[PDB]
Amino acid sequence: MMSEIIAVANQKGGVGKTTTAVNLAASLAVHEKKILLIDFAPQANATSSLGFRRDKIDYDIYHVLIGRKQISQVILKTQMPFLDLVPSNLGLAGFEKTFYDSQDENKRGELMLKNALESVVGLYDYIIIDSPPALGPLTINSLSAAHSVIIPIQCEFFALEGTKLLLNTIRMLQKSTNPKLKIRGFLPTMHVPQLNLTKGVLAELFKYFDSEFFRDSATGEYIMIPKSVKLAESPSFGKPILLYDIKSNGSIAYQKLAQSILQG
Amino acid sequence: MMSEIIAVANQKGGVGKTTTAVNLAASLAVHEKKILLIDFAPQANATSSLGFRRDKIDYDIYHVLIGRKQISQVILKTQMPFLDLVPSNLGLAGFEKTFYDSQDENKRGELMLKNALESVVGLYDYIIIDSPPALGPLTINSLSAAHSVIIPIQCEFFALEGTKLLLNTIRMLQKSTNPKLKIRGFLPTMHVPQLNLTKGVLAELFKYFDSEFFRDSATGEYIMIPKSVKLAESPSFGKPILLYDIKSNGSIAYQKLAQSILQG
Amino acid sequence: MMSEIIAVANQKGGVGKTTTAVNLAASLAVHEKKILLIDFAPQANATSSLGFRRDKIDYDIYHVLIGRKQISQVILKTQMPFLDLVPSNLGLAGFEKTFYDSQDENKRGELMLKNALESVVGLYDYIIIDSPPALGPLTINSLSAAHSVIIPIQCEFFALEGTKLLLNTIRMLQKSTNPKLKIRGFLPTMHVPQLNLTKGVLAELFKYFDSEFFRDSATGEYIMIPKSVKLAESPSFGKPILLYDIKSNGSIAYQKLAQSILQG
Amino acid sequence: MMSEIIAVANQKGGVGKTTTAVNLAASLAVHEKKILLIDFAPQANATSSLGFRRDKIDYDIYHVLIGRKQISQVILKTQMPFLDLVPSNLGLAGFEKTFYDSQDENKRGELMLKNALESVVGLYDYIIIDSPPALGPLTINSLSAAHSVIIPIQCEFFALEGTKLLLNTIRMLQKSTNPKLKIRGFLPTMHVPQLNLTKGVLAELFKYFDSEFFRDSATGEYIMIPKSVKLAESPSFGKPILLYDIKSNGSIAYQKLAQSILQG
DNA sequence: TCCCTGTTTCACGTGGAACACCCT
DNA sequence: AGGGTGTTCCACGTGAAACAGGGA
Ligand SMILES: Nc1ncnc2c1ncn2[C@@H]1O[C@H](COP(=O)(O)OP(=O)(O)OP(=O)(O)O)[C@@H](O)[C@H]1O
Ligand SMILES: Nc1ncnc2c1ncn2[C@@H]1O[C@H](COP(=O)(O)OP(=O)(O)OP(=O)(O)O)[C@@H](O)[C@H]1O
Ligand SMILES: Nc1ncnc2c1ncn2[C@@H]1O[C@H](COP(=O)(O)OP(=O)(O)OP(=O)(O)O)[C@@H](O)[C@H]1O
Ligand SMILES: Nc1ncnc2c1ncn2[C@@H]1O[C@H](COP(=O)(O)OP(=O)(O)OP(=O)(O)O)[C@@H](O)[C@H]1O
Ligand SMILES: [Mg+2]
Ligand SMILES: [Mg+2]
Ligand SMILES: [Mg+2]
Ligand SMILES: [Mg+2]
Repeated sequence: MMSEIIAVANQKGGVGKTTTAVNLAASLAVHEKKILLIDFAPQANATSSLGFRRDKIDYDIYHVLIGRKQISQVILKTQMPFLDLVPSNLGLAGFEKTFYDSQDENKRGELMLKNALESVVGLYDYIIIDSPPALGPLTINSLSAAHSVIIPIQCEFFALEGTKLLLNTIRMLQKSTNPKLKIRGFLPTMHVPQLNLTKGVLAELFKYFDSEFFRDSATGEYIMIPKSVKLAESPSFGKPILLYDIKSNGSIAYQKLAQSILQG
Repeated sequence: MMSEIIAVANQKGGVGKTTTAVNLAASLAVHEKKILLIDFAPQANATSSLGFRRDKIDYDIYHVLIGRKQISQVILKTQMPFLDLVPSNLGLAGFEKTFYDSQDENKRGELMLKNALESVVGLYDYIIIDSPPALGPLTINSLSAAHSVIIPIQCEFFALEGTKLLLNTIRMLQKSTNPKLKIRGFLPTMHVPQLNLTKGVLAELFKYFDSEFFRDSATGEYIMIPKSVKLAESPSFGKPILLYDIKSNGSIAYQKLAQSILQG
Repeated sequence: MMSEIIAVANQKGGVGKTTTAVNLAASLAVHEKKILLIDFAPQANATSSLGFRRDKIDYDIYHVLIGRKQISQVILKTQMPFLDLVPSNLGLAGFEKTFYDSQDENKRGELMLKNALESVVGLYDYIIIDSPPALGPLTINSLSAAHSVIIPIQCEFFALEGTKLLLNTIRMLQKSTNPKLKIRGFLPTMHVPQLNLTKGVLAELFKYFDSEFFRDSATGEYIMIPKSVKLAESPSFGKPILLYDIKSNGSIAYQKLAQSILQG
Repeated sequence: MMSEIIAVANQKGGVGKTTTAVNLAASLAVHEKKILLIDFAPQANATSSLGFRRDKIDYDIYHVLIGRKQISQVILKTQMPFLDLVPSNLGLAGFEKTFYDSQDENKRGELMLKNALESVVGLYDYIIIDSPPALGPLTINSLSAAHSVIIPIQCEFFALEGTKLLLNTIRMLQKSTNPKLKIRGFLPTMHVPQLNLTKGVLAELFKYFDSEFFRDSATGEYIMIPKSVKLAESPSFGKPILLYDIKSNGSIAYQKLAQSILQG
């Protein structure tokens, strides 16, 4: 049995990668698939959105990579039966020392997350990883551990040069440490369809990348997460948008996204 | 003559650090004060916002920190006569390794920017530093070099946790590397007043922090940068907002911010 | 022992004359003051609102106006010991002929209600008159027999022309038939404050009339009867709203109205 | 051509008779049929809804019945080309004496409006007559003039007793003065489908009257005018709803009403 | 059987942003 | 095209009313 490993990644800050990672893991779990969410960010917002406050987590993801803990020891069960979580902390910031000290000897350490994952790749249908807003060692680990990658795009000017940067980082990993990697899709998020900027940013991206954007395969239309404040309120209750408000615009787009993952 | 050096910092991604750093440095410079803007981010969104392209620039700030260049060589003149820019590149992400090699040697290297800025500080009234989304080495450098620090707040749930721990980084360095360091002010960003998440997030923030919020000395009112899509448009035109739409509310709010900073 | 006779009048249909007349008379009678309620409408909705079937009572007010009955025989004891009712039939539309044969004859016909009320005026603290939607004879009698007049205002467009029109009827009789007659107050009815029609109608009304709007003497605030569907439900059960839902906002507002009338 | 003459009638005040009569006459005129709106009420709200002022109306509907003018003199043209209006004044209140002065001799005068309509029944497809809130001479005249009768029903407790009375008045006239009179339909107005009262009132009415309610001939569903404050704002601009807001719910139901009339 | 308190559900005002004139 | 205007569209807060347990 094999888990599909998905990275949610962008180096631009505040683009919905944590909201995607939490609400994609949720929307997949309600289809009765076995889901593991890795909060791979030092800010650890994905953990906080599931209602586990940072201070009361005993041992975390940082302890796994060093070899201090097994990954199954740190796995927590969430509110949903088919959702499980590997949390994060401020302690994850110290991974960057551990990475670069390992680089100057064996040049591995991009793979520290893959080898951590190895034990649990057969208990899950899906393992979703939430990355920080940078192209450093945390993100690089996640891209190296992943079968595929979901890219949230806030359609605003810096996405343009930013996306081509992220894909270029993706190309050089395919050709080195992770050939098995694929672009799972591009996910327009915080989407406000009528803005001129949103139109104009989409048009430049569709120009190069259109085949790569998520289709609802049923109706052919694009899957885009609308700007909805209930998506934003939802982590204050420690719940994904499913449990919080299931009929809202955002939850709908997150369910539709789950189906397009499941069709292939 | 000593520059006041103001780092614009928040570790949460996408809260308007770059938009604020670009616009304040512009709004300060129309008063005929000499301003240097430092793009301290590998994403290099500040350099993009002033109409440069990072593929086409010769030497960046990474070449200054490694000592290869003196900082007055990499300085570019912008479209404004009082605004100069130390640009940045993806190559600034290479500073990551170098920090933990300088931590390994001197137990310093947080002061690299501080020692780089020493040649140009009698040359400008204000130096504005745009920090990346982390508590990692670059932001610590931006903070350890600075007299004061602006904290842009997008008024949403992750800010409650996130501001708190940024302050503790500030209190750490206020006891350690940079005891002179001041909090310049709290700057509400992307502000939509009528929203119950925005109200409640600002409510929780006001009981702890109210004295640290930027105010308009004429009216006594809070200075808050409104959500205006024009603020997002101007970097596509390679411009600060005052050269784009000077009458727009975002331009008005950044110039109010500028005036309250110039007062001391 | 002299009754204050309050005509509840507006020529506009459906503005809450009957609801106001029925509910004020109940709210005055729980203060243990004796109230006579006069259904001066052929539609006879007031009689229906107290739970008396139109076809099941012997003689009505029409029979007093034509002299066939002394009014004290036509009086009925309601479910409240302090509320009595002069009921009405469809027969009261038969006053219409009889009026235009009275000024023909004696130049009276204005005063028949005034003279019918002569036997019972020393017998009640308050007498409440519920008038039909016209400036014709029945409203005229109702207005000419009254010490004071309540004007219910549905705050909507026709009220502007409608209220101004009624006042000229009022000041005509103040100049002629009944000079002692005073406006008791304006009573906003079916009130929904948030509506811009309601704000605009009330505003145009306030510049001419504000002094004559009913106020709560304790808080200084206006007395307005809200839209509450409990008020509309109450006559189906044959009750005033204090016998239906005494806790509802519409009940509170009529009791405030009652309190304001009792005090002066 | 013989005009179909339609009375909008009910003796309950403020149930939407004028709003029905103006907006039905309007919704018929956009179908390129020739429409004459007789404002037959003393309060004259139909006229005021079309942006005509009482102070500037020269000779009115009162003058036609007294023989002071022929009807084609007093007819005015509205904003719409296919909508003509016969206006009213405060002077129409003096019709009531003329009726019972003709009753004292020859027992006619119920037919005074019909006889006045003789010259214009061939110049119009539709003549919409708006009656006052009573069963006296003005309503009777127009009920005797009309081919059919539309009953607006505000679904609230007094509709029950009021309707039985208005149907019974129709039976008296079907027997005597106007045998050709049909009930054109029942039109629920100010409709709020959620309320317990509204349900409860309709259920007692459907019990006796169901086939008499207006159906959409297309869908089969009932046609009811919804409570919309745009319907209320609309006369303040001197416009029927279809010029004011043609999109709004109120205008839609009034259009569907016009369609059902147009199929006979 | 009388009560209480959450959730749904629906009309209506609010303000941002696009856009179509319209100025001249 | 530059600078008004107002008009149209869309999210989101607001509060009334029904309803569903949950109260023993
Ligand atoms: N469609 C949406 N509508 C409204 N708010 C959203 C939406 N998606 C995400 N958010 C909110 O926007 C903010 C940024 O989203 P999020 O934090 O998931 O982005 P991020 O890329 O994870 O940020 P970081 O760069 O710190 O990792 C959060 O406050 C979140 O609550
Ligand atoms: N009213 C506003 N104020 C600030 N930024 C805005 C506003 N409206 C839109 N934006 C846009 O919001 C986006 C995020 O802002 P910005 O990139 O300045 O945040 P940041 O803190 O620099 O993010 P990063 O962590 O990626 O550096 C940008 O695309 C900017 O163009
Ligand atoms: N404050 C209120 N809120 C809700 N419904 C009300 C209110 N006041 C009255 N009603 C209802 O509104 C309708 C009109 O009220 P009412 O019959 O008292 O007006 P009116 O002035 O007596 O009209 P008319 O005498 O011309 O028929 C009735 O159905 C009544 O049940
Ligand atoms: N949804 C609606 N449908 C009909 N009328 C409405 C609606 N909303 C508000 N109104 C208003 O209802 C009020 C009474 O309606 P209207 O005046 O047409 O009834 P009416 O029977 O003509 O009254 P009158 O008894 O004075 O003749 C008016 O102020 C009208 O503007
Ligand atoms: Mg995140
Ligand atoms: Mg930035
Ligand atoms: Mg009445
Ligand atoms: Mg009317």
